[PDB]
Amino acid sequence: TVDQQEILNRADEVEAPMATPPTDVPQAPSGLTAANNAAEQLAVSADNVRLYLQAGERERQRLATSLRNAAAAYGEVSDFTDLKTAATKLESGDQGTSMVNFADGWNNFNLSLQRDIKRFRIFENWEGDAATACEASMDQQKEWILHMAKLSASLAKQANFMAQLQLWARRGHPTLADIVELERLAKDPDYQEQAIKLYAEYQETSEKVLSEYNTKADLEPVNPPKPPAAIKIDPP
Amino acid sequence: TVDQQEILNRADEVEAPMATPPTDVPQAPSGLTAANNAAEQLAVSADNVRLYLQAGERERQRLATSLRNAAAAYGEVSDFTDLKTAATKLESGDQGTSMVNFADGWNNFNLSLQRDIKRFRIFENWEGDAATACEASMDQQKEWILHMAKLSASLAKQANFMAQLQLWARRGHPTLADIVELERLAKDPDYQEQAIKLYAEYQETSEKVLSEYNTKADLEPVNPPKPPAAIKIDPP
Amino acid sequence: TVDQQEILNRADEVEAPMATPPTDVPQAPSGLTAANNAAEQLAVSADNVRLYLQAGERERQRLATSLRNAAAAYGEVSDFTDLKTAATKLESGDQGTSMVNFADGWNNFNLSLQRDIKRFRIFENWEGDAATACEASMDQQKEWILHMAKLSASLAKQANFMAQLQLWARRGHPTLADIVELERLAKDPDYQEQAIKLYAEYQETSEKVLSEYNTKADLEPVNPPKPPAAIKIDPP
Amino acid sequence: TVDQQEILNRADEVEAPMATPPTDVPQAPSGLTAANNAAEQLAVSADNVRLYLQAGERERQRLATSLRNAAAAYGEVSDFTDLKTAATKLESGDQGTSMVNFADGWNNFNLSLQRDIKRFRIFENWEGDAATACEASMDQQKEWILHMAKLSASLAKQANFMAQLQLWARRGHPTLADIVELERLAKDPDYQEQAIKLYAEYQETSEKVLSEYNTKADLEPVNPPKPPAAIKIDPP
Amino acid sequence: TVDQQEILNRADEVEAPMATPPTDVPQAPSGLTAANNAAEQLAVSADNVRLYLQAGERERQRLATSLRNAAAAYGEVSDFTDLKTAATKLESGDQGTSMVNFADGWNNFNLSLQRDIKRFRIFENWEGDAATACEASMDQQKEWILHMAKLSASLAKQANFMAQLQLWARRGHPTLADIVELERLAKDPDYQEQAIKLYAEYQETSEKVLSEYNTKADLEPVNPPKPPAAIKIDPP
Amino acid sequence: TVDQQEILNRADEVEAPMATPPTDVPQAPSGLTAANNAAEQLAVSADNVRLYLQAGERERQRLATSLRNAAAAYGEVSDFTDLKTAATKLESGDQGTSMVNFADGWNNFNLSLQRDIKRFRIFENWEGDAATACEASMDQQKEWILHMAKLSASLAKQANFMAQLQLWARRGHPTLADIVELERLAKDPDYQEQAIKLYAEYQETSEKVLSEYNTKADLEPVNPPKPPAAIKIDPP
Amino acid sequence: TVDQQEILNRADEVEAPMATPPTDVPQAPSGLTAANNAAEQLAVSADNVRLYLQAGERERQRLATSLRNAAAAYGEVSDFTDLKTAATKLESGDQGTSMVNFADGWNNFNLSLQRDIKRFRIFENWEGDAATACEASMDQQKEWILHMAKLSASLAKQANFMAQLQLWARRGHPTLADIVELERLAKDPDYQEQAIKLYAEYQETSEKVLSEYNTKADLEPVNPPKPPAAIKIDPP
Repeated sequence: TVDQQEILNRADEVEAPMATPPTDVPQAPSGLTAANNAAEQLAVSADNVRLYLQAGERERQRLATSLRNAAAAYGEVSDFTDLKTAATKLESGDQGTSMVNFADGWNNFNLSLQRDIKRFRIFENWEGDAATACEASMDQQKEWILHMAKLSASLAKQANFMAQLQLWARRGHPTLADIVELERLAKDPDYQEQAIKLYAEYQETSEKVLSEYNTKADLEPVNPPKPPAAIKIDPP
Repeated sequence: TVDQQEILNRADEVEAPMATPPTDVPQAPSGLTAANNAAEQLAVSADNVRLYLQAGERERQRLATSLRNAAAAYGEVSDFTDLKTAATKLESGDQGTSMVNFADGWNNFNLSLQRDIKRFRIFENWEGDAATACEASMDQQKEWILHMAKLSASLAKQANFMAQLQLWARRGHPTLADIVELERLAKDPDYQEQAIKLYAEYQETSEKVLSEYNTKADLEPVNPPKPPAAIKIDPP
Repeated sequence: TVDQQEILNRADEVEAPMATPPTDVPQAPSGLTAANNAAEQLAVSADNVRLYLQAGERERQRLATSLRNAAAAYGEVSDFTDLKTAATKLESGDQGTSMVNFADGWNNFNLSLQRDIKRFRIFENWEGDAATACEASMDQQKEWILHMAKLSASLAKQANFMAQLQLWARRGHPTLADIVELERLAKDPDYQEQAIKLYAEYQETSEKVLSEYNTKADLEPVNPPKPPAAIKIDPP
Repeated sequence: TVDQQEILNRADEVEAPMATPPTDVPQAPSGLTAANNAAEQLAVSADNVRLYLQAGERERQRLATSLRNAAAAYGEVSDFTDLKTAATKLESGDQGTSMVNFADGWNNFNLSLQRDIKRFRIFENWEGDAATACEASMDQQKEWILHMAKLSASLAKQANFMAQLQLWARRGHPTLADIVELERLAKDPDYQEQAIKLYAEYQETSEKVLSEYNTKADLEPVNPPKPPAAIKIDPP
Repeated sequence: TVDQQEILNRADEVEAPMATPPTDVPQAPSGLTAANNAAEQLAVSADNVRLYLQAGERERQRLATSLRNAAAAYGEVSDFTDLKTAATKLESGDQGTSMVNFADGWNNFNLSLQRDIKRFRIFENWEGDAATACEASMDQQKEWILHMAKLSASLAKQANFMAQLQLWARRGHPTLADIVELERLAKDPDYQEQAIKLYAEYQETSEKVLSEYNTKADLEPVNPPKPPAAIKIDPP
Repeated sequence: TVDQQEILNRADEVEAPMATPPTDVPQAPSGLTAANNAAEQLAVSADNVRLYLQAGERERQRLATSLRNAAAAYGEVSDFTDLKTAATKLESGDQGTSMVNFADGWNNFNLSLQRDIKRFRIFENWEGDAATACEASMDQQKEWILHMAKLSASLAKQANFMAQLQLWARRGHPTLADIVELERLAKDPDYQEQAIKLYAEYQETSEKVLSEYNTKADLEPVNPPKPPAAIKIDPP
Repeated sequence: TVDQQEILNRADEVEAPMATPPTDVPQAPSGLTAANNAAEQLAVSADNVRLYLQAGERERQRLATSLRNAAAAYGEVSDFTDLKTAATKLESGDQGTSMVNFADGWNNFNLSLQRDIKRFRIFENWEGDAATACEASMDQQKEWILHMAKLSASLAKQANFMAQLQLWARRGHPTLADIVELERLAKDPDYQEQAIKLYAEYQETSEKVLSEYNTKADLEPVNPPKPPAAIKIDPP
C-alpha cells in the first residue's frame, strides 16, 4: 500500500543536525592595514555564512513537518623610517597560521556538507503527487546545500590565498635586519656610493611589494543566498 | 500561539540606526588638474552615497511600521618652464594622505554595514503569509545593504588607487630639484652635448608620466540604486 | 496630515535651472584633414548634447506641473614636398589649447550635473500612490541626468584624447626645420650616401605617424537618449 | 490655447531637403584584381546608401503630412614575369586619390547629416496624445538618420582604409624599376651568386605583400536598414 | 487616385531574371587527399547555393503574382618514398588556377546580386495596407538576397583561401627535384654526415607542412537559408 | 489543376535510400591506454551516429506517407623499464592507418549526405496549405541531415587528429632502439658522466610527451540530435 | 495492427541493469594536505554520482511500468625542517597509482554507459500519441544518461590530473636525499659560500612547487542533475 513508516523515517533523517561549521576567528597575518582589512572581511563572511546555515536549518525543520503531515494523510499515527615601518608591520602578526587553521576548518565543513546530501534522496516506496512535490522540495534543499558548500570552499580558498600572499610578500621584501644593516653601513662615510644606491633599490622594491599586497589583499565579500522555502503541507 | 513580542522587538531592531558614514572631504593629491578632477569626483560620489543611505533609512522606518501593523493583527498592543610647471604641480598638495584617510573611513563603513545584516534574519516563531512577505521584504533590504557596502568598498578602492597613482607618478617623474640642476648645469657652456640630451629625455618622460596620470586619474562615478520599496501593511 | 508646502517647495526645486553647459567651439589642433574632422565631430556632438539638455529642461517643467497638481489634490492653494606639406600642417593650428579649454568646460559640466541630483530625492512627509509615482518619475529624471553627465564626461575625454594625440604626433614626426635641414644638406653633393638614407627614413616615419593620426582621430559621435517622459497629473 | 502655426512650421521644417549625398564613383587604386573588387564593392555600397536615403525622404514627407493633419484637428487652415606583372599592376591606377575624394565626400555627408537633427526636436507649445505620438515618430526618424550617418562614416572609413592599403603595399613591394634592375644585372654572368638570391627574396616578399593585399582588400558590404514607418494621422 | 500601372510595372520588374550564377567546377589544387576533399566541399556548396537561388526565384514569381492581384483590386486590367609521395602529390594538379576562376565567378555573382536590389524599393505612388504589406515582403526578399550575396562572397573567399594555401605549401615544402638531389647525393658514400641530417630535416618540414595543409584545407560547408515566403494576395 | 504525379514522384524520391555510412572499426594507433580509450570513444560515437541515421530513415518514410496522403486528397490514386614500457607501447599498434581509413570513410559520408538534399527542394506545381506544411517539414529534414553531415565531419576530424597525434608523439619521443642504446652504453663504466645525463633527459621528454598524449587523446563524445518529427497527414 | 509484443520487449530492455559503476576509493597521492583534500573531494564526487545513478535506475523502472500499461491499452496480456617536512610529505603515499585505477574504472564506466543507449531507440511498429510520448520520455532518459557519462568522464579526468600533478611536483621538487645531502654538506665549515646559496634556492623552489600544488589540487565538486521524471501511464 503506502509505507508511512518510510516517510516518517525520512522526516527524522532530513532534519537531523548537519555538521557544525567552524567558529574560529582568523587573525591578520601581519601588521599591514590591508591585512587587517582582509582578516575582518573573512570574519564577517564567516559570520554571514553561519547565519544562513541557521536559516537552512529552519527550512529543514519545516520540510520535516510537511513530510509528517503528508504521512498523516494516510492513517492515524635618506632616512629608513618608512622602510622600517613597512618591514616591522610585515614581520609582525602570526604570519598566517590562524589563516591556515581557518581554511582547514572551512574545507572540512565543505566536505562534510557534501557528504550529507543523502538525506535528500528520492523515496523508494512513496509515489503520487505529494511524493513528487516533496522530492522537488528536497531537491531544492540539496541544491542550496551544495551552493553553501561551494561558498565554504571559496571561503577557505580566500584564507589560503591570504596565507600565500603573506609568504610571497615576506620573501619579496627586504628584512628588518637588512634595513638595519643598510642604515648602519650608511652610518660609516666610505660606502655612500653603494649604500645610497641600495637604499633607493630597497625603497623601490618595498613600494612595489606593498602595492601588490594592498591590491591582492582586497577580498570579495561572500553573500549566501537564502534557502528556498520548504514546501508546506497542512495537517489533515 | 503567535509571539507578538518577537515581532515588536524585531521592528525596533530593524530601524535602529546603522553605522554613520564618513564625512571627510578628500583633497587633491597634487596640483595637477586631473588630480583635482579626481578629488571632486570622489567628493561627489561620497555625497551621492550618503544621500542614498538616507533613502534606505526611510525604507527601514516604513518596514518597521509595517511590522508593527502586522503585529497588531493579533491582539491589542630650451626652457624648462613646462617641466618646472609639471614638477611643481606634481609635488604640491598633500601627496595623498587625505585620500588614505578617506579610503580608511569608507572601508570601515563597508565592514560595519556588512556586520549589520542580522537585523534582517528570518523569524523564529512567526509564520504565515504576513511573515513570509515581511521576510521577503527584509531580504530585499539586506540585498540593498550589501550592494551599498560594495559601493562603499569601490569608493575606498578608488581613493587608494589615487594615492598609489600619486606615488607612482612621483617616483617616475623628474624632481623639481633635478630640473633646477639640469637648468643650471645648462647655464655653463661646456656640457651642452650632455645637458641638451638630458633635457630632451626629461621632457619625454614628463609627457609620458603626465599622460599616464591624466588617463588613469579619470574616475568612474558611483551611482547607488535606490532601495527597494518596503512592504506596506496597513493598520487593522 | 499632508504637507502640501513640502510638495510645492519640491516642485520649485526640481525645475530650477541646472548648470549652464559650455558653449565654446573647439578648433582643430593642426592643419591635418583628420584633425579638422575631429574638431567638427566634437562641435556637432556638443551641439547635440546641448539640444537634449533643453529637452530635459522641458521634462522637468512638466514634472513640476504634475507635482503642483498633486499638491492641489489636498486643499486650495627625391623632393621634400610631401614631407614639407605634412609637417607644415602638423605644426599649424593651436596645437590643442582650445581642445583643452573645451575639455575643461565639459568636465566641469559633468561634475556640476552630478552635484545637482538632490532635487530628485525622496519626500520626507509625503506618502501614498501619487507620492510613489512622483518619486519613480523623479528617479527616472535622475537616471537620465546621470547618463547625460556621463556623456559630458565622454565628450571631455575625447577632447583630451585629441590634445594628447597632437602632442604624440608632434614629437613623433620630423620637424619642418629638420626637413629644411635635410633638403639643404642634400643640396650639397658630398653627403648623398647619408641624406638619401635619411630622406627615406623620414618619409617612412611620416607615413607611419600620419596613418596613426588619421585612424585615431576618428571620433565616435555622441547621441544622447531623450529624457523619459514626466509623469502627468491633471489638475483636480 | 493650441499653436497650430508652430505645428505647421515644424511640418515644413521636417520635410525640407537634407544634404545631398556625394555621387562620385571611386576608382580602383591599382591594377590588382582585389583592388577592382574593392572599388566595385564601394560603388555598390554607395548606391545602396543613396537608395535608402531616398526612402527616408519619403518617410519625412509622410511625417509632414501627418503633422499637417494633426494641425487641422484644431481649426480651419628564373623569369621575372610574375614579379613584373605584380609590380606593373601595383603601380598602375591612380594610387588612391579618387578613394580619398570619395572618403572626403562621405565624411562631409556624415557630418552634415549629424548637423540636421534639429528638425526632430520636441515641440515647445504642443501637448497631448497626438503631440506625444508625433514626437515619438520624429525621434524614430532621428535615430534612423543617426544610423545612416554612421553608415556614411563607415563608408568613408573603408575608402580611407583602401588608400592606406595602397600606400602600404607600394612601399612594401619591390618596384618595377628594381625588378628591371635585378633582371638585367642577372643578364651578366658574374653575379648569379647574388642575383638568384635576390630574385628569391623578391618573389617571397611579393607573394607576401600580395596575400596581405588580397585579404585586407575584401570589404564588407553596407546594408542600410529601412527607415521606420512614419506615424499616420488621417485628415479630420 | 491609384496608379495601377506603377504596380504592374513593379511586378514585372521584381520577377525579371537576376544574374546567372557561375557553373564552373573547381578542381583540386594538388594531389593531396585534403585538397580533393576541399574541392569537393566547394563543389557541393556551390550546388547548394544554386539550388537555393532557384527557390528564391520561385518566391519572386509568387510576389509578382501577389502584386498583380493587388493591382486588380482597383479596376479591370632511410628511404625517400614518403617524401617523394608527398612532393609528387603537392606538385600535381593545376596548382589552383581553377580555384581562382571559381572565386572570380562567385565574386562577380556577389556584386551583381548586390546591384540588383533596386527591384525591391518602396513605391512612389502606392499607399495603404496592401502597399505596406507588399513593401514588407519586398524588404524581406531584399534581405534574403543580401544574405545570399554574402554567402557567395564567402564561397569565393574560401576558394581564394585554397589557392593561397597551395602557394604557401608549395614554397614551404621541399621540391621533388630537391628530394631527388638529396637521395642521389646520398647514393655516394662520403656525405652521409650531411645527407642524413638533411633527410631528417626534410622529413620534419614535410610532416609539418602537410599537417598545416590538412587542417587548414578543411572547409566549412555553406548552408543557405530558404527564402522567406512571399506575401499571398488572392485575386479579387 | 493540381499535379498529383509530381507529389507522388517526390514522395518516392524523399524516402529513397541515402548513402550507406561506413562500418569499419578504428583500432588504437598505439599501445598506450589513452590511445585505446580514444579508439573506443570513436567506435562508440560511430555506432551512435549510425543509430540516429536509422531514426532519420524512419522519419523520411513517415514523410513520404504523409505526402502520399496529401496527394490522395485530390483524386483516386637507473633502470630503463618505464622508458622501455612507454616506448614499446608507443611503437606498437598500426600507427594510425585504420584511423585514416575511418576518417576517409566518414568524410566521404559527410560529402555524400551533403549531395543528397535535392530530395527536400520545394515543389514546382504544388501550392496551398498542405504544400506549405510539407515544404516546412522537408526543410526540417534537410536541416537535420546537414547537422548529421557536420557530425560525420567532426568524427572524421577527430580520427585525423588521432593519427596526427600518433605521428607527433612518435617523432617527439625517444625510440626503443635509442633506449636500448642508452642502456647498453650505460653498461660500460666509462661514460656515466654522459649516460646518466642522457637518461634524465630522456625520462623528462618521455613524461612530457606522454602527458601531452594523454590529455589530447581525450576525445569528446558525439551525441546526435534526434530528427524532427515528420508532419502527419491522415488518409482522406 | 499493433504489436504489443514489441512494446513489452522494449519495456524489459529499458529497465535491464546497466553497467555497474566502480566502487574503489582513491587515496591521496602524497602526504600533503591539499592531496588529502583532493582525494576526499574525489571520493565524495564518486559517491554522489553513484547516488544519482540509483535515481536514474528508479526512473527507468517507472518508464518500463508506463510502457507495460501502454501495451495493456490494446488487449489482455638555517634549518632544513620545513624542507624536510615538505619533501617527506611529497614522497609519501602511493604516488598516484590508486588515482590511476580510479580513473580507469570511471573511464570504463563512461564508455559502457555510452554503449547502452540502444535501449532508448525509437519503436519500429508502434505509432500514435502514446508512442510519441514514450519516445520523448526515452529520449529524455537518453539525454540524462549521456550527461551522466560525461560527468563520469570528468571524474576520471580529474583523477588523471591529480596523478600528473603528483609526477610534476615530484620531479620539480628537491628530493629528501638532496636535502639530507645539502644539510650534511652544510655541517662541514668550508662550503658555506655554496651551501647557504643552495639552501635558499631549494627553499625558493619548494615554496614555488608547493604553491602550485596547493592551488591546482583544488578540485571542483561534481553535482549530477537528477534524472527527468518518467512519463506516467496509468493502467487501463
